[PDB]
Amino acid sequence: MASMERFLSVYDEVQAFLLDQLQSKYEIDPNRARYLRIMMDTTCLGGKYFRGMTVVNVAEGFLAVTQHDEATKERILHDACVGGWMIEFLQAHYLVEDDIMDGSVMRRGKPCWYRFPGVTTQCAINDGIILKSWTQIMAWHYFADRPFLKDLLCLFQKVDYATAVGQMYDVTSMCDSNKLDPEVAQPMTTDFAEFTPAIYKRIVKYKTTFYTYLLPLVMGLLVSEAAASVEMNLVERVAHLIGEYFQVQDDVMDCFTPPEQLGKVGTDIEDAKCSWLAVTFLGKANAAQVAEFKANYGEKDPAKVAVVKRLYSKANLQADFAAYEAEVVREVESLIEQLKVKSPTFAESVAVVWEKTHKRKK
Amino acid sequence: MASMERFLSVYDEVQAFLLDQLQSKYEIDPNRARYLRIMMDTTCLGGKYFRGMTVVNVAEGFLAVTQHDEATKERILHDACVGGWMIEFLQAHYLVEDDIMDGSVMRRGKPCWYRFPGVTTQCAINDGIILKSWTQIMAWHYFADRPFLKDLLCLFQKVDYATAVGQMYDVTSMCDSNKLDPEVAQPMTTDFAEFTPAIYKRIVKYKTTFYTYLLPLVMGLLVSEAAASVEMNLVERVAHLIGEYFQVQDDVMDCFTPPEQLGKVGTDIEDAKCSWLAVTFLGKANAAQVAEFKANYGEKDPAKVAVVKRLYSKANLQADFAAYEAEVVREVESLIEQLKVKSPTFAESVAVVWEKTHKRKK
Ligand SMILES: C=C(C)CCOP(=O)(O)OP(=O)(O)O
Ligand SMILES: C=C(C)CCOP(=O)(O)OP(=O)(O)O
Ligand SMILES: C=C(C)CCOP(=O)(O)OP(=O)(O)O
Ligand SMILES: C=C(C)CCOP(=O)(O)OP(=O)(O)O
Ligand SMILES: [Mn+2]
Ligand SMILES: [Mn+2]
Ligand SMILES: [Mn+2]
Ligand SMILES: [Mn+2]
Ligand SMILES: [Mn+2]
Ligand SMILES: [Mn+2]
Repeated sequence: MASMERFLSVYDEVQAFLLDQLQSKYEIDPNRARYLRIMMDTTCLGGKYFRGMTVVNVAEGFLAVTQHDEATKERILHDACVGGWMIEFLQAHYLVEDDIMDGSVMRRGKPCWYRFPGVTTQCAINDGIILKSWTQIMAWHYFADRPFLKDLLCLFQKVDYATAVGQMYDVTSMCDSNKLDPEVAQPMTTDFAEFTPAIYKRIVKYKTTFYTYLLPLVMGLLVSEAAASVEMNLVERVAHLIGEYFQVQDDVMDCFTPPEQLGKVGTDIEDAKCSWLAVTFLGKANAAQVAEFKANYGEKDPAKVAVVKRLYSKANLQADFAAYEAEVVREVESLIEQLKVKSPTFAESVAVVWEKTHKRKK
Repeated sequence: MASMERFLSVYDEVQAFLLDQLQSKYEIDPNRARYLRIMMDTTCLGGKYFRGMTVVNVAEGFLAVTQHDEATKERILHDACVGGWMIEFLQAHYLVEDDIMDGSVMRRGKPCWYRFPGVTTQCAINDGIILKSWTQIMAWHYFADRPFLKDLLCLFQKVDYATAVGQMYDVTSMCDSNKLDPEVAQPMTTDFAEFTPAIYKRIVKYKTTFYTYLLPLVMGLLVSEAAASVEMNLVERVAHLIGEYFQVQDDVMDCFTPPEQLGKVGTDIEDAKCSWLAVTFLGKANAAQVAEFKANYGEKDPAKVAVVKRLYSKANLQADFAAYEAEVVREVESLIEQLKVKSPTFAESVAVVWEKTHKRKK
C-alpha cells in the first residue's frame, strides 16, 4: 504494501501542517491560504511521483530484512514519506521556475502554473520560491530530533545547488561559451560546436541526475539509517547513469510524444536546447543535413520547427536510441550486480527504479 | 576596529572558495565561472552592507567584554563576517527576484540584474536561485563543526520562509482578498479598503523585518555563543519596530528621493503597492482627494503617476512621518533601555543599528 496510498495520505498531513502553521504563526488570511493550497496541489500533484516513491521503496526494502518494533517500522515509513514529499516539493519548485524559463504552456495536462489566469509570472516566481522553503519547513518540523537530520539537510542542499548549476548549463546551452558576457546580448550559436555528448552529459548530470535519482536513493538510506551499508561510489554511478537515460527519454518525448499522453508541450527545438536529439543528429548527419538543421533550429516558427522534426525522423535516431539503451542496460545491470555484494536489498530497489524508468511512457 | 575592511576582505575569500569549488567539483568552464563572478559582484556588492555589518558589530560588542584567546577572537570575527555575507547573499537573492517581480529598471545605480544585456529574465531567475544556494554552501563549509550550526540554519530557513510569505503579501497587496483566485484574472482593488495600517504592517513585518533586522542581530548572537544572554522577546520586538521604520523610510524614498541619490527608480505607485505613503494619505484625505487618488493610482502613465505624487505632496505627509518617527524613537529607546537589563553590550549594538537606520539617506 500500500506504498502509494500511504505516500499520498501523508501529503494531506504535510499540507495541513503547513497551512495550519501559516494561520497560527504567519498571520495568513483564509483567501491567501486557499491560494497557497491550490498552488501546492497544482504544482506538487499529478506527476508520476517516481522520486518520492523511490524513498519509500528503498526504505521498505530495508524494513523487510531488519528487526524493528512495529512502532519503529511506522516511524521509518512515515519519515520516508515526508522525505519523499520534500523531493516532490523540490521538483515542484524546479518545474514552476523551469516552465517560466523555458516558455512552456502545459504541465501535467494543465496550464503551467505561471499561465493560470489569476497567477501570472510575478507571483509564480515567488510561489516557486515558497515551494522550496516548504521543503525545509517540513524537514525541521518532522525530523528535528532525528539522528540523520544533519546528513539529510547537507545532502539536500548540495543536490539543490547542483541542480541550479545544471539549470545554468541548460539555459546557456545554445550560446557559445567564449562569447558569454553579462554586458553583451547573447547570440545563438551558429556552429553548434558545443552540441557534443560530453557537454550534453554535463548538463544532464547536474540539472537532472542528482535530484531525480541520487537524492531519493540516498534519502531512503538515510531514513533507514542504512547509508553505511552500501558502497556510495556505486550509488553515485548508478544514479548518474539512470538519470542520464531518464533525461534522454524526456528529450525524445519532448519532440515525438503527443502532448495528450505526455501532458506537456515540448519547447526544446524552439528554445535551441542542447537535447539528446540535436546532439545525436549532429553525430550522424551529412554536410547538407547539418546546414539544413542550422537554417531551422531555435526558432518559434512552426514551419522551421517542422523542418527540424522531419530531419530527426529521416535520420533514423531510433537506431541510435536503441544502441544507447542497450549500452545503459548492460551498465545498469553491472552496477546492480556490484551493489548486491554489500546490499542485496538496495540492489533490488535500484532494479525496481530502473524497471519503472525503462518502461515509462511519460 | 577596521570592521568594514575585514568584512569586505572576507567577501574575496568566500568568492574564491565558491568559484574554486565550481571548477573542482561542478565541472564549470572558465567563461561561465566569469559570468557567475560578475553576477556575484553585481548582485552582492554596492549596497550599504547594513545587514552584514550588523552581525559584525554585534559580535564585536561581545568580544570587547568577553575573555578569549586572540585566536578565538579571530575565529568569531571571521564567523561573523561569513554569516554577514550569508545575509548579504540572501538580500542579493531577494533583490534579483524582486526587481523582476516589481518591473524595476535600476538597482544600486546600475541596471537591475535581469536588464543586463547578456542576462535577461530567464537566466536571472535562476541566478537568483543560485545566490540563495550559495548562502547554504557557505554555511556548511565554514560552520560545519560549529556548535551553533543547527540553530543558525534553522533560524535562517524560518527567516527566509517569512520573507517569501511577505513577498506574497506584497505582490498581492493591490488585490481584494475576497477575490483572490488562481483561476481568475485579478483586478486591482477599486475601494482600497485593505490599504490600512494593520495590513501594511503585516506586509512589512514578513517581507522586511525578519531578514533585515532579526536575522543579523540573532546571527551576531549565535556566532558569539551569546543568545542565551539576551531576552529574545525584546530582540523580536525591537527588530520588528526598527524594521518597520526602515521600510517606511524606503517607501517615502521610493517616491521623493531622486534616483541619482537613491540608486533605484521607484515603482510603488505604478505597481499599485500598499505603501506607507498610500496608506497614510488615505488615513488623512477628504472625499475628493480619495476619488482623485483612485482615478490615478496603479498606472504606468507618467501623468497619472504625477497626479498621485502631487496629491502626496499637498497632503503634508511630512507631518505624519514626523509623528510616526517620534513615536518610533520613544519605543526604540524604551526597548534599548529594557535590553540593558540583561545585555548592555547588545543594547549598545542595537543603539548603533538604530542610529545608522535613523540617519540614512538611501
Ligand atoms: C527532469 C525532468 C525532465 C522534469 C520532469 O520530470 P518528471 O517527468 O519526473 O515529471 P513529473 O512526473 O514530476 O510530472
Ligand atoms: C526541470 C529541471 C531542473 C530539469 C529538466 O529540464 P527540462 O526543462 O528538460 O524539463 P521539462 O520542461 O522537459 O519537463
Ligand atoms: C528591504 C528593502 C527595502 C530592500 C532594499 O534594501 P536596502 O535599502 O538595505 O538595499 P542595499 O543597501 O542592500 O542596496
Ligand atoms: C525585497 C524585499 C524582500 C523587501 C523590500 O521590498 P521592495 O520591493 O519595497 O524593495 P525595493 O525594490 O524598494 O528596494
Ligand atoms: Mn522545461
Ligand atoms: Mn528546462
Ligand atoms: Mn524535457
Ligand atoms: Mn522592489
Ligand atoms: Mn517588492
Ligand atoms: Mn521600496
